Amino acid sequence: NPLFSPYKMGKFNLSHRVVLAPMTRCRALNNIPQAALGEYYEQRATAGGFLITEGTMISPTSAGFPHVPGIFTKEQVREWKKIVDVVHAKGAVIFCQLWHVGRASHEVYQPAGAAPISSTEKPISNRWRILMPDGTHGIYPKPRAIGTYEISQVVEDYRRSALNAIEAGFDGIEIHGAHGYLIDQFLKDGINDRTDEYGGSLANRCKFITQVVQAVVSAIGADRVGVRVSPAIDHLDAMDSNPLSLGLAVVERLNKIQLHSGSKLAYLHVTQPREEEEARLMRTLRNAYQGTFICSGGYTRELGIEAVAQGDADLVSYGRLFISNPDLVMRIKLNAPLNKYNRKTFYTQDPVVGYTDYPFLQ
Ligand SMILES: Cc1cc2nc3c(=O)[nH]c(=O)nc-3n(C[C@H](O)[C@H](O)[C@H](O)COP(=O)(O)O)c2cc1C
Repeated sequence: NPLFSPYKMGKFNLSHRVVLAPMTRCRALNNIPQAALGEYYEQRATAGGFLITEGTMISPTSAGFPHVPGIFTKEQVREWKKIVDVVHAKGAVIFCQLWHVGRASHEVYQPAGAAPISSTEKPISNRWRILMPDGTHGIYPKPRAIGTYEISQVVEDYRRSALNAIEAGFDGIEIHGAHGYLIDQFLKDGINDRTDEYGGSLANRCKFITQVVQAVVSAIGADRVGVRVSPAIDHLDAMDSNPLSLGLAVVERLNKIQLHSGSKLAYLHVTQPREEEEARLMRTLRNAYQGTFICSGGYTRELGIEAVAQGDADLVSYGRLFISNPDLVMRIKLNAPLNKYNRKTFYTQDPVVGYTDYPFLQ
């Protein structure tokens, strides 16, 4: 089984290729990590296994979901440390995903009911709806288009949160630059309509992600930074006219950051729009990137084995199957049946129901 051949992810010696994909679960009440997160991540921790946390707030303006954790406060750092400890107690490697939603928010999630921030003043269309704190679905508002100074301050929020994650004991961080959120709102020419140095050309559209990644690299070292992108996923009206060139332009700047800093990133992480043409886009981005590649999106045990065996990826991250199967790594090793996941409790607040009560194998 190629999923269980060991892999050297830079400085981290992983024992298998099964990764916990980052998943927002909304149990971090009041943006503070709760003990429930500790039990949840510990249930899925394995010796030499790689975990990525739910999207974590870098700022008071970075949320678009309820009860999502942050790492911009000393209290959040203090509470994240107890979770990192129980995870490292089982020998797992864990990264904190740094998440800013951009325009994918609502006044209910913003301090003083302010408008969310974005590259543009264009809102998400009402084809998409935002989960409200009360379980209803609300309307995405008009965002505020920020100047270049405010762009540099957001880069600083990424930089400070990366240092906070290291203080909490995380082995590294993942930059969430996918799924139509803040960074992707700069990348995709379907969203980025700016006429300054952050809009227009493909080079200008990649400036924001380059500056974010360079800032966390120089802060904690390239070998502790992962980067997640999704060029071909139109989530939240996040289309690009040339998804492959967009992905290749992004990949090239990661390669240059590695050459500049003289060190390789932890990995590049790409979700795919889960047909053969979409598989070719992943392999094209894989072949272009000088380092570790993590593939994600609709993967199974068989597709994951097939990805690693054919060189399509070095690591495979699983989302929904990891919700319902805490011992997904053990089940996949034994080729044991997988349990179904409850969609209704993906984003609920209960610290147990649909979060930690999925049973292990008999
Ligand atoms: C409930 C849920 C929450 C998710 N939260 C995040 C997130 O916070 N950040 C992120 O980059 N991806 C997030 N994802 C996407 C996953 O990281 C991953 O791309 C996806 O689950 C892979 O598809 P799979 O379920 O077939 O494994 C989430 C997915 C689900 C189902």
